[PDB]
Formats: sequence, structure tokens, C-alpha cells
Amino acid sequence: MIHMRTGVIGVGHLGRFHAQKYAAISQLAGVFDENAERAAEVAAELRCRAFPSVDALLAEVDAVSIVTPTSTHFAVAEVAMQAGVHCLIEKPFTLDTEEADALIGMAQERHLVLAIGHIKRVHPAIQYLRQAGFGAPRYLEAERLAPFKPRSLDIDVIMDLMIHDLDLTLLLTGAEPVDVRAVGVAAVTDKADMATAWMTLNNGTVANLAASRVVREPARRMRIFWQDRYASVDFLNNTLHIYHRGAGTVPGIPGVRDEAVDLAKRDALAAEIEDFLNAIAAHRPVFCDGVAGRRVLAAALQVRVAVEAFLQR
Ligand SMILES: O=S(=O)(O)C[C@H](O)[C@@H](O)CS(=O)(=O)O
Repeated sequence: MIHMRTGVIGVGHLGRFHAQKYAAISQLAGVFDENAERAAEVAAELRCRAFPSVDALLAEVDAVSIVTPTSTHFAVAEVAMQAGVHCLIEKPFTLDTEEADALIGMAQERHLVLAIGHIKRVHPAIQYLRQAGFGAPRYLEAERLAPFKPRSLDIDVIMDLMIHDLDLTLLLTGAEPVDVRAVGVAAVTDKADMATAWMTLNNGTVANLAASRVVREPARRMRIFWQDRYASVDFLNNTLHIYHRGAGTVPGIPGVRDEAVDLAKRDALAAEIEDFLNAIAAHRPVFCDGVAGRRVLAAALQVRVAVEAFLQR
């Protein structure tokens, strides 16, 4: 438990979970939401305050999570940083890279920790693969497929789904995109319901990333290819398999050993929030800062522009 005054700005569906975590691991002053009823129920459930304004929240805390709609991230984070308050912003960072540039600048001027909520970085399989030190993968192939739900029309297939694997790509490789091509399929509306991007980075890595909001059953998978290894990750079922050239148990693939990696299930959002607060308190680097958030944001905008161009021809 960290000794820190914390708050959440925006306590809808996911903001409430942020608030639960902060209440468990820090001194949660309370919450603010534009819908007063909703803040009031969140505060009643967590036994914190429901604040009458964002400013009165900010007066009583050192750090906040910002879990408001993406188009509001800039204005809210601007107010929060003007008050010298550190910020964990839910992904995606902002709507465009100029807002992200401005908040990075204001954060540096204020000597504030700026973290973006890119939860997939703290997934147990990704942590294990980073600690294995395999180097930059040469090829990544990923699928993020979500069933159509009443709210799916507000799911941006690139900015809300694919951005996870775009970010993972940029992190595991440490490289920058040189070429982005993409296709999209729009069934319900003019907006893509599924998209697939083919990204070439400046170290020669290729990422082949699919996302959909209209599938039957969920699917969250990533296959990763190095020169001497193959990693298969089921994010949903929390499983990891690593193949190397070996001693013969794998059917249909000769001369390879499949190592089933024993992954522990942990609370990802609790992990991300503890990391944010430790970064403030120890001055150590946070799991995903503003710079990385903007990197993936620029890539995702490239993908989306390509997708909308495909769909419009
Ligand atoms: O089980 S795995 O996760 O190892 C791969 C899948 O079986 C297959 O759908 C895709 S692949 O094997 O051709 O890359």
C-alpha cells in the first residue's frame, strides 16, 4: 500500500474499476464524474467522496486516473496537470498527436509522471517474454476479435482494439513504422467492423494485425516469430507456448520442442496502477509513458487513415 492521495476523473464502466484499485492500494480521496448520480453511487460503494467539481478533486490528490471519453482526455489532463497532479490516462492517449505533444510538454515542464493505460504491456505472457530477452521479433501476427454487443457501435476497431497489438509491436521491436497498409470491411455502417493492417518497421519487422467487433466468440491471440523461436499467446485464456528446434513431441512439426509456459493470472489494472504510483514515489520510469502513448497513437492513426482510404475507393 502506497501513501498517496489518489482520485479518478470519470467513473463509468472502467473508471469504477480504476477507483476500486486505488481504494485498495492507496488513500482514495474520491471521484468526479459529469453525471453526479454515478459519482455518488461509486463513492457510496467505495466509501470515498463524490466531489462537486473536477477542481475540488484535484485540490485533494497527488495522482488521478482519467477515464473519460477519449475526445475529453486533453482538456481534462490539461486541467489536472495545471494543478500539479500526476496522471494515468486510459488508452488511447488523445484524438491526435498535437494534443499528445502538448500534454507531454506540460508534463515535462511540471515534472509530472504521465502514464497511458496500455494494459496489455502488463499481461503475464508479455512480461514473461520481455524477461526472456529474445530480442526484437522478426514477425508478429495477431487477432483481437470481439463479439458484437449493444455498445459495439462505439468501439473504434483500430483505436480501441488494434491499438493494443500495435503498441505491443512497437514495444517488443523498439522500431518505428516505415510502411503501413491496411484493409477494412464495413458491414453495419460506413465505419470498419473489421480491419487488418500490414506494418513494416525500420528494423525490417513485419506486423500483421487483425481486429474485429462482429465475431461470434471472442479471440485474443498473438503469434510471434524470431529467427529461432515461435511464441503463441492466448491472451484470453492466459496461455503461452514457445517452440524451439528440439527433440520431437510436436505433431506435424518435426524437430521442435514445445514448452508450455506456466503463467500466473494476476490483476492487470491493479498492476498498472501500482506501477503508476511507484513511478511517482520512486522516480522510476512508468510502464507506458506519454512518449510511448503518442508513438502508438501516431501508428494507429496511420492504420485508420489507410482503412478509411480502402473503404472509400
Ligand atoms: O495453436 S497455435 O496457437 O500454436 C496456432 C494455430 O493453431 C493456428 O491457428 C495458426 S498457425 O499455427 O498457422 O500459425
